[PDB]
Amino acid sequence: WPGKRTNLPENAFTQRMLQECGQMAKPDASVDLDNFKAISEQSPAEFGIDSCRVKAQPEDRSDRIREQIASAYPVIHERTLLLFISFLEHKLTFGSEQEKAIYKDMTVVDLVQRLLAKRCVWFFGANDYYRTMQGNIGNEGFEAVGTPAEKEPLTLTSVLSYDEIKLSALLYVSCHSEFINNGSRVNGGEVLQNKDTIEREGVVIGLIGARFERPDVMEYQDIMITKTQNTEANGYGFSETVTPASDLRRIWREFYEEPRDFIYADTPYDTTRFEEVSQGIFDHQVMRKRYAISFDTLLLEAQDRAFKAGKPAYIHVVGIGLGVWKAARQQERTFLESFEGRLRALGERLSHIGVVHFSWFHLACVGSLHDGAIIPVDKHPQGGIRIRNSVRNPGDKLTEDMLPVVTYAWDGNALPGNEFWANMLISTGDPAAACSTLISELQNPHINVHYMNGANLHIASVEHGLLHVGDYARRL
Ligand SMILES: Nc1ncnc2c1ncn2[C@@H]1O[C@H](COP(=O)(O)OP(=O)(O)OC[C@H]2O[C@H](O)[C@H](O)[C@@H]2O)[C@@H](O)[C@H]1O
Ligand SMILES: [Cl-]
Ligand SMILES: [Cl-]
Ligand code: NI
Repeated sequence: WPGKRTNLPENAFTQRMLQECGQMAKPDASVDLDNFKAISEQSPAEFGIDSCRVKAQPEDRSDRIREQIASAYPVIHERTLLLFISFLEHKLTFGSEQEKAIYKDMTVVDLVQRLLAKRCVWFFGANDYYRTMQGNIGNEGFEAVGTPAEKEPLTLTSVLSYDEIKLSALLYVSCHSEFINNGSRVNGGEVLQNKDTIEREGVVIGLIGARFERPDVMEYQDIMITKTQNTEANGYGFSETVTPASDLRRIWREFYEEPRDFIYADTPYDTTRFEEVSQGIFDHQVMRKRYAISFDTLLLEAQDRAFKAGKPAYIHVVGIGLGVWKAARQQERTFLESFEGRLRALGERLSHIGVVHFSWFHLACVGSLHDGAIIPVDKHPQGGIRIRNSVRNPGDKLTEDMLPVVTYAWDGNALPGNEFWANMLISTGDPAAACSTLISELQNPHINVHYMNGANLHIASVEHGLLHVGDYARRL
């Protein structure tokens, strides 16, 4: 899961949304480096350091940096695209007055631009410490966004709803970028005397794990089963009138192609699927599917980048969701089970994946994934995908001639780097990635405005590969 075949909904609203996608053209605005740097100096959030910025890079790197800037895009799974459409339909029918008025004329591309542009600058912790684009700082209050009890400064026109942030956890960012240092957790933006020990550049991908810190929102709604959340009143377990909550459960269940969700007392006694945790029950079957969406996007993206680079990809894989967001003891095993599954399902498509390197994992071996293993790939020019499992720094120099594809653990409601923008330069993987690359500008929708935008959305499709959304919709 997911399957290779996607089903096209026949209803007029979906057909119209796809028609509009099929009218989009790829942006091709010439990159003006001086214009970029000026935009960056006027960005609505302050940089604690400049060493990870375009302006601090050598002049002899300007040509490549211009290409890196134009190489950036947001990217979602083809199934995520259909989910976004179904979300718009659901909110236009069941949303509040506040929600209905902002989604009224919104296209798919517009919703994606909103998820990029209206996310907070930072947003971290179980109690939602935040800075909005308008500079307001506080804790909590996002549960009320987009409801008739919403209030300044957390209103739908300014910030995202938790229902939207849950969507945004499926929206990833990718670009080529200079590497400043080896990108260790504690790099803190340090500059090196020379880059003899590191790769000079590569692909950097912001992926987002599942978040369970905050009850009754995000992936907790789908994967966590608790006594207070999983009730008939909240739309679970479904001669009953449809409610907004129950309809929203249905579109997420249909996204995961699950035939039911659960009332707490109705959950089967089955430890191959369910794990008891402090909050209640953790459903590793739906967790595997949520991972599979992220991993499909990553692998199809890495394949496309590597094919255009003319060399195999070396993927630095991090445990998204397994750090400060770790929520179950078997979760890392579900992670690796899911990843092996997608490597095998995608099969011959991954001709240009060379090494998958799991960095900072506690399990040495899950299924066939252990250090030195090779997953065979039909017609792969090197016979298969090499697996590694050991700590490395993402920017370390490669002994093979391969394209480094560096993942970092991001956040659905924060700019790349997240607490980086609160001047916490050493914390989690997120500020470490911002400090050691150019993504704090190149993946920033308020700085890389011509390429990090909804109109440049790309789609990862099992059948059609990685395509700009216009090309993808036209092939449907
Ligand atoms: N010193 C280390 N060096 C490298 N990897 C490490 C280290 N310590 C832990 N890991 C592993 O690093 C991996 C990633 O752990 P995390 O960075 O917490 O990510 P998440 O997805 O759980 O939390 C994301 C949120 O935290 C940020 O604020 C974001 O913006 C979000 O708000 C795990 O395998 C860890 O075991
Ligand atoms: Cl500096
Ligand atoms: Cl050098
Ligand atoms: Ni083996």
